[PDB]
Amino acid sequence: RFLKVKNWETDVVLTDTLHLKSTLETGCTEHICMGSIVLPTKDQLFPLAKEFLDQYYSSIKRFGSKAHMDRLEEVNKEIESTSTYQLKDTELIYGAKHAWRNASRCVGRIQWSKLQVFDARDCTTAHGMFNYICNHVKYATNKGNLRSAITIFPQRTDGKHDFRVWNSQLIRYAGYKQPDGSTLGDPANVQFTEICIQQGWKAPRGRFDVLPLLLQANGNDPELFQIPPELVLEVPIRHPKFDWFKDLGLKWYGLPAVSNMLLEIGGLEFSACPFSGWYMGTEIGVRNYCDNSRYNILEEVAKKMDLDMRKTSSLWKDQALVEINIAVLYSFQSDKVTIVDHHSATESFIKHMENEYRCRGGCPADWVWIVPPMSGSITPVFHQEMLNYRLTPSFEYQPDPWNTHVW
Amino acid sequence: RFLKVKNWETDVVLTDTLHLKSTLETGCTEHICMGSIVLPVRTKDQLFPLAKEFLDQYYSSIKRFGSKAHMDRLEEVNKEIESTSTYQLKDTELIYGAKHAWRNASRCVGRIQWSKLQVFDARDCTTAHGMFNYICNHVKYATNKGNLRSAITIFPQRTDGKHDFRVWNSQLIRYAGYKQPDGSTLGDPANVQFTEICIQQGWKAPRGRFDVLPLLLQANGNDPELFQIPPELVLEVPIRHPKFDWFKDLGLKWYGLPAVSNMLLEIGGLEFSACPFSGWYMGTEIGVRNYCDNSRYNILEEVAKKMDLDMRKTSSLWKDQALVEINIAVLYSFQSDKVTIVDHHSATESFIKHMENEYRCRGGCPADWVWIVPPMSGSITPVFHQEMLNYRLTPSFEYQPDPWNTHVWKG
Ligand code: HEM
Ligand code: HEM
Ligand SMILES: Cc1cc(N)nc(CCc2cncc(CCc3cc(C)cc(N)n3)c2)c1
Ligand SMILES: Cc1cc(N)nc(CCc2cncc(CCc3cc(C)cc(N)n3)c2)c1
Ligand SMILES: C[C@H](O)[C@H](O)[C@H]1CNc2nc(N)[nH]c(=O)c2N1
Ligand SMILES: C[C@H](O)[C@H](O)[C@H]1CNc2nc(N)[nH]c(=O)c2N1
Ligand SMILES: [Cl-]
Ligand SMILES: [Cl-]
Ligand SMILES: [Cl-]
Ligand SMILES: [Cl-]
Ligand SMILES: [Zn+2]
Ligand SMILES: [Zn+2]
Ligand SMILES: [Zn+2]
Repeated sequence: RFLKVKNWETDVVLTDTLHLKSTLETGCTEHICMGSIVLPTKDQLFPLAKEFLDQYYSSIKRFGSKAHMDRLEEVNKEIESTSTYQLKDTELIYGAKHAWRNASRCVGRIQWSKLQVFDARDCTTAHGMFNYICNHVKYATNKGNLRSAITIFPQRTDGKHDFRVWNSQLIRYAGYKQPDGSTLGDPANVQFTEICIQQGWKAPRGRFDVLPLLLQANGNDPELFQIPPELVLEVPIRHPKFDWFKDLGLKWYGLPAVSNMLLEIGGLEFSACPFSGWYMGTEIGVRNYCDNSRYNILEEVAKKMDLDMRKTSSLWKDQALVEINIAVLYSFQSDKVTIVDHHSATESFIKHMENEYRCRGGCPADWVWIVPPMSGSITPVFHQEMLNYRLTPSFEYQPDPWNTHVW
Repeated sequence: RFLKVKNWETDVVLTDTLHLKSTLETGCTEHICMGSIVLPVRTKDQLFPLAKEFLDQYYSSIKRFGSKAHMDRLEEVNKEIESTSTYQLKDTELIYGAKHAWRNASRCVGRIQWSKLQVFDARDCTTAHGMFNYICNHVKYATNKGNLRSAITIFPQRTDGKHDFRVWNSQLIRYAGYKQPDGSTLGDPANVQFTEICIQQGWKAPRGRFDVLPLLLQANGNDPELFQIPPELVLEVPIRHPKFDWFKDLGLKWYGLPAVSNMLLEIGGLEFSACPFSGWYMGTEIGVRNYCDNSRYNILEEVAKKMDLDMRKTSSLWKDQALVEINIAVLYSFQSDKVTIVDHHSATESFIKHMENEYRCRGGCPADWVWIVPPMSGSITPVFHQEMLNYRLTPSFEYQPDPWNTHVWKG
């Protein structure tokens, strides 16, 4: 009921009490751990609202106050009357900051309280959404000195008037199946690209084509918009010692902006809530560039490097991996675009985790996602026991809208 | 019920039914996942059910379920339990049991090899001197002059818990660690406490960087005794690098035989508290963990210094660069000396093949992703993108506390 986590490198032991406030299910049982699985009415709404408002009023040290009770009654009356309720601006900002605070898969949470929240609950059309998103993109990008932000569109009502950004991220590259059988561009985005084409997008059919936004307002059919090219900060990739590296023709965008998740605050559901921070280098250099099902460049790089690729035990893959990741960081740094390396990011997270244990009684964390996808054990998170559990407010997975939507 | 796992690189989806045979608990609940927590005297009543479950599994495996021999064996074991409170495994059941504990070991990436285990039955052993002899034979057999062979030696099972056989070493072969008065450590910091015990017990420590520890062996609940493994039986590999000539002057070496000696083997409810087992190394165990952990030999700085990497900022990835070179050195040195070793790409590729085979033929393969994914270059191995289900099957290997914490000293 009170739980210990140990760091096996430093022998430091921390006590988690926060997990007692956990709410949703993990997918694990006493018989089986699903720790590595990626995806494991009025009546229910009021308890959800109360749980949230209690934590809000507690955070501003006015728990059990008249303003606390009065707000609880107000929301209760509004739910009884309208079947939903509206968050105060202050509650919206608090909720969004805490959904990030509670994101157990995010290594970057030391930043959680600095989030800029853009209230877009007055948005009514896909054109309005496009405007709000361009403004987010420009604010967050900030000419390369990136600032974390979320833009929050109107909440779900009857679930047939949902706001959705159909893209997985605000900025991502198109993927295309070739007559060859190969894939051009990013294979992760093949399905989305075809939907864009079928909705009328004129595709350049290149390796790095920024996708258009496909925006859905008020449950209407989604519309296409091109983000002003000048708002999309991109970085050409070069290496500080290998001059041939630039000839691979690689680039990536500076702004990681997740746009397919659902923000739940106080039982209310924000189905369009694009949010952004800045990259950890491995996300580009390890995942985006080296996953077999992504740009899959390891072979080409190793070849240019003149490595012995006859045997796995020469560690040619591992050598090329490091060099690709060196180049990502170098390129971002030279262009003054915010980026963090995995050593720095994980050190920061351990510091954050100790803060959270000390001031909050715990910090839900998913080791499988927190440990970087390269050089795991030489980062301080590897030896850190973590407890994974679900707190609200939260960011949740949601199905792709093209399965859900009826045209 | 059917449970699905997906591979996110290939989209291949497997279905697990084996989890239905799971019994022991995980540490997890619907409210908390303890997937990254390292650690999350029986009655007759509890014992016969464990026995029956085991023997039903054994007899099914040999295509003799419900046969006269199956029923006769159940009857024989039942009667043995009622009159003696325990029972003895037949040699065939022991072999099967030990093989299955390995097959069921969810943290083991090397399980493709599970059916090839050499089982040494040491259940006739009575003294620490007897244990020493058995352990030397195991070492010599498993080493096989570098052509390593997997093996387990099984000492008498627990009776009342007052007469346990224990190997006090964590591994049969490991290097001493010495805490200096200035707070630094000589040799391996993982073994400081056990080294101190050995010394207190009368070991004359050479006090160098790579001193093979003596065996500390407890037979039949008696106080443990010290023995030195004959040095000619301890195969070691000097570490050098194929291109960097100065790497040898770091003075590094490692032993070839990884042999876990502190775990408990449970078969059919019986508890084998001394069951040392060995295979061969995956290179990253030495190159990543043993050499580069900050609380182990911690060599990353010295190596990167010698490579003249820019060490003023972590974002040059100097640590990652030195890490790869060290791991290249380990594999190169082992291969050059013809001592069995497996790289993490080969080992993980083999594991995924093993795993898919297990799903097909067995209905599943319990696996602990946290341990299976190698400690460097995680996502460029095929296990990273593989969903896994972790659950506990018996026969099994289990953690047991270090014996100096529990031992009642005779004097
Ligand atoms: C400011 C710098 C940030 C850094 C360096 C960072 C880092 C990361 C990384 C490395 C991941 C896992 C990457 C992957 O596996 O795809 C992740 C996941 C995540 N982060 Fe962050 N993050 C940052 C900001 C944010 C912000 C601003 C939010 C929300 C306001 C957020 C919420 C999340 C969520 C919900 C996940 C899991 C997403 C999923 O399941 O797909 N993070 N973060
Ligand atoms: C034959 C070659 C083998 C290879 C390459 C191999 C590989 C490994 C590795 C890399 C680990 C994780 C250990 C760590 O990182 O400290 C491990 C764990 C383990 N293996 Fe193996 N293994 C092999 C053979 C065996 C054998 C013969 C057995 C028993 C008969 C065994 C049973 C186990 C168990 C029980 C664990 C978990 C240990 C713990 O929790 O401390 N393995 N294996
Ligand atoms: C099936 C599935 C489930 C799930 N929960 N998430 C995903 C998307 C995983 C994913 C892939 N690439 C990128 C991201 C974003 C990671 C990310 C997000 C932010 C805000 C900052 C930052 N530095 N990095 C997330 C897929
Ligand atoms: C606290 C704790 C718990 C636990 N379950 N295991 C340990 C020890 C883990 C451990 C540490 N170093 C080494 C090993 C050996 C793993 C190993 C075993 C075998 C047989 C072959 C092979 N290649 N590798 C295991 C510690
Ligand atoms: C806290 C964390 O679970 C712990 O450090 C684990 C992680 N994965 C591991 N994996 C292996 N193979 N060996 C280990 O010792 C560990 N340590
Ligand atoms: C199957 C496995 O859980 C899956 O590949 C996960 C592993 N860890 C990850 N960790 C991060 N940060 N991002 C990911 O996409 C994944 N994928
Ligand atoms: Cl990845
Ligand atoms: Cl991935
Ligand atoms: Cl390690
Ligand atoms: Cl470790
Ligand atoms: Zn779990
Ligand atoms: Zn990946
Ligand atoms: Zn380690």
